[PDB]
Amino acid sequence: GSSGSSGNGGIPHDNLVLIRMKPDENGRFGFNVKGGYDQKMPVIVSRVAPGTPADLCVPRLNEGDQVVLINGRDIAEHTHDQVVLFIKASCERHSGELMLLVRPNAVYDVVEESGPSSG
Repeated sequence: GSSGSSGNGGIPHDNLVLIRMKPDENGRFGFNVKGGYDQKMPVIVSRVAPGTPADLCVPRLNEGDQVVLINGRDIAEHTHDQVVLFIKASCERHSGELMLLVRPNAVYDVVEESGPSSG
């Protein structure tokens, strides 16, 4: 091991989930989003396909993960078109990775359904 000897940082008080992943050869991901300042609505994942750097990475980006920020940027005042482009931009610069701060969805999930016997 060499070419290192560097380490400094500090996670935010908040306890949100951070997504760590890298762009593909061409620079494309496997996770789609929807919403934005345009629709005065938050940007939440819509669909996630397999064999992608967004489904294999950890923590895996599952449906529902609402993106609060990107690489430490307020992508709230940016319309879909803008946001979509923002993420791509990262590609341009090598030094750096694709980080997405998503908030978890804590909620009890209980289901039950039984049926009698015709007889």
